[PDB]
Amino acid sequence: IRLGCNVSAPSGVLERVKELMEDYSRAPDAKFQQQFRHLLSVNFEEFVAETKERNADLDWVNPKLDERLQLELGQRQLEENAKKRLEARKKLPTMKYADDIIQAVRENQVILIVGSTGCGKTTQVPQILLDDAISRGCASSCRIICTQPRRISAIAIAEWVSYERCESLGNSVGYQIRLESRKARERASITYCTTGVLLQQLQSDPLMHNLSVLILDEIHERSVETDLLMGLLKVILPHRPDLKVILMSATVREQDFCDYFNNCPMFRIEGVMFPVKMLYLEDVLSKTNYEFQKRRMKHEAMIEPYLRRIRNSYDSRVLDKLRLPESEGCEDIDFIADLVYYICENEPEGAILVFLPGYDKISQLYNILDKPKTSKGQRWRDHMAVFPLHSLMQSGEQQAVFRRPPAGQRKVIISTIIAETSVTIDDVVYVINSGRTKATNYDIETNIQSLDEVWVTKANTQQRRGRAGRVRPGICYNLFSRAREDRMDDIPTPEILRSKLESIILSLKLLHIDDPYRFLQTLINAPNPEAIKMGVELLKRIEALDQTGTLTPLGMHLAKLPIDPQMGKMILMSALFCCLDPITSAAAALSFKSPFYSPLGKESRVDEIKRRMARNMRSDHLMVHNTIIAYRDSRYSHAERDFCYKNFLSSMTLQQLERMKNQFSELLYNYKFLASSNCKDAASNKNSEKIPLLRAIIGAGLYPNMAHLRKSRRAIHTMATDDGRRVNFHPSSVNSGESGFDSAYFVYFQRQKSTDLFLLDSTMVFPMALIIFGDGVEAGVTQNTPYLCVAKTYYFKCNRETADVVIQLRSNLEKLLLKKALYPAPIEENGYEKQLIKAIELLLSLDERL
DNA sequence: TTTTTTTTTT
Repeated sequence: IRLGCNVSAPSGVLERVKELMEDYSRAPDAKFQQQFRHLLSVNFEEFVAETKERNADLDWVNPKLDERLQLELGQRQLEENAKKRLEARKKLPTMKYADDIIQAVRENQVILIVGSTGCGKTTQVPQILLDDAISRGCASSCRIICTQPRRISAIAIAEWVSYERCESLGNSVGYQIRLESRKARERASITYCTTGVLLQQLQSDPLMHNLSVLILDEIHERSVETDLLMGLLKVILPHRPDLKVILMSATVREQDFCDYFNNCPMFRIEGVMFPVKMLYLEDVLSKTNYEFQKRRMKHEAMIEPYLRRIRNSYDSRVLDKLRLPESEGCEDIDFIADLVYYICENEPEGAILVFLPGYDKISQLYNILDKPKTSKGQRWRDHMAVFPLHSLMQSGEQQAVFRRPPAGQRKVIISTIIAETSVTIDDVVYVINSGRTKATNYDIETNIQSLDEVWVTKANTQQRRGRAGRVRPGICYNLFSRAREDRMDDIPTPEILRSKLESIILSLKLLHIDDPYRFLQTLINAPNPEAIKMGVELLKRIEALDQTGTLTPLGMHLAKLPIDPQMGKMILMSALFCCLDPITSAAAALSFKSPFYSPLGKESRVDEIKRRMARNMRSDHLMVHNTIIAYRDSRYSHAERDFCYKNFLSSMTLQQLERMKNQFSELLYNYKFLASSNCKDAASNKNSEKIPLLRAIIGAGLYPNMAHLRKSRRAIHTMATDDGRRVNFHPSSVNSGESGFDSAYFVYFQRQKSTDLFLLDSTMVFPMALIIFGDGVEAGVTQNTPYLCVAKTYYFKCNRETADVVIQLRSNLEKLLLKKALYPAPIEENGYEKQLIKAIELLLSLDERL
């Protein structure tokens, strides 16, 4: 027990908080209290019972619009422009099986279509059953949902199949993604949507009565959502015989899904392309004849049994060179430089997509490609058009990366794994695949997750292979030996095994599945129950579950919000404490991403501007809200895309960040926590310029994540989390390297690792804020000097009667919080509950340092 | 002194 700074408050100010809390304690309608107790009362069978008669709308169909529409395409499938595709999309592999697949679903509730890309499973399999449904006179019975892993896919596929039916978007074809939609007609419709839309909709339709048939696409990539989804239909389908499911997969361990539903009918469907042929690096340096210069027992246990088998098909110095390991992978960047320098002379016109693990090495091969020191490269410098591709760089949102190059120019793209699925570039005939990328890896023991460079898996090299295909024959240069391919895993660790489960075990209670261990162990891969429990314990600590593990009324509010519970709780507190707009900003950035790019060479000069937008508040999260305020003031000032370029920000990210804030705003007003659904509305923001208060609500979200700084000196810091480990601020964070902070304590959303240990994001907090909103407060005395602690961890001194008033104020803040969850209502500014709020504002305001 | 990547109703 070593003690810190002094939080005591003047006695004149405590006499005033004491009068407001005696005021609050003389206080003497709820549908929500009912719907909560209604849900704890009910078991799973009446749960299934009651929800049946609620969503009946697909029990009803409309004979005449059935009749009208089946004559309406039935007549004009012979007047001509449509049926140029009725002929032209039997081009694509899937429509050989149109009737084969129709019959299959008629006799099967769940089927599996395996196909590789270009077959058109998702383009058409939906329209085969709608045009079938319409043709038999079933039109209004039929409403089909087709789920996709990413947003842009859902839009593009919808907008493209829309246009194939000579309909504008919004008639028989639609898409719905979060906070953006073109909804199709309610019946005889095709709706594409992200996997997460349909899980949120499960809360109001747990047994999926509002769709006739569901199609789950790209399950082979094992997103959490699709794994969850087929997990919940083993519960859902028993009670819905007439619901039809169509699984859709690439051929990537296709038969896991076939085995997970009984042994399911499976449709294998043709690929479309020419080849893109594999060369491994024993083929690459057969042709490049490069050499290098500026663990080993296994490399050598791996390589030589296999060079003893390829002995005659290559020269002795090429098989000699599988034995330096830095041959394979990214270990030499001048090697890959000389391969792109190499493909430019030989091989016909075409694009080079180069896959490297991460952003550091996309820079170094960028620098080598545009600033070659070798006279062989200085030739090519200006006859290559070089694009960095990364989540954090601008080139992914412009149209240039997808373009054809200037005549006489050859386009080279140096990309992370983003180019495998997320981003698609159609003119690539050449892919160079390092085989190395980066992956989150966590150690449940240490509470460290680190970001480590890893080998890819077979499943990925085969899809980067495909990327070199779609326009004419490509070739795929993989920089590892074939001996290395046989040792990689089939597919990457499915994400549910590496995910925080806080949000899912909680949301699962709305579907009335209250044993996580029972249910989550029924998925294709069962999460480790120590993750399941480490999730249960975090929701018991923010008190979304009581200590029996049962949903509390605050938990039921947070399960409904589309954000992690920690941050859902932070949104709710910001409604009660009247800073709605700042805090939703923080919340929105943490569950999504920061608006800031970091283009190459501007690392130096994207960190000035993050600092100028922090306004010396040394809060990563309010720095984003400052940026957001700046972004609409550019939309009123109409300084528009000027503004977004000066400051290196994503037009598209801010569009979404601002749309989520109104989503949070709109649900809290629906939930009767706010009087206005406008998140900038005055009544919701009257504390929004009080910075000490905003860090208290920020700490109220990220608690218990805390760090302390003992160092003065840019500067170097000596810092520790509550975990005991020594930490520093990530360099991308704004609190990296400064000095003279007004508080020695910080809260953080995520701590992750390369070279040290880092906090990716932080806000300086004052000790008093943590006392009020945290836990682990006891009063006592250390030597003989009086103390008040937080988390039983950071012990600060305290006066005794500041102690009792905060302790009694935490007791009143807790019971107010519990009633506010049970009986949602906005706090009116003149009521009794508001004088408990004023009491906290006044205590927190003492930390404005003037 | 650093940056794998998705994504959430009415």
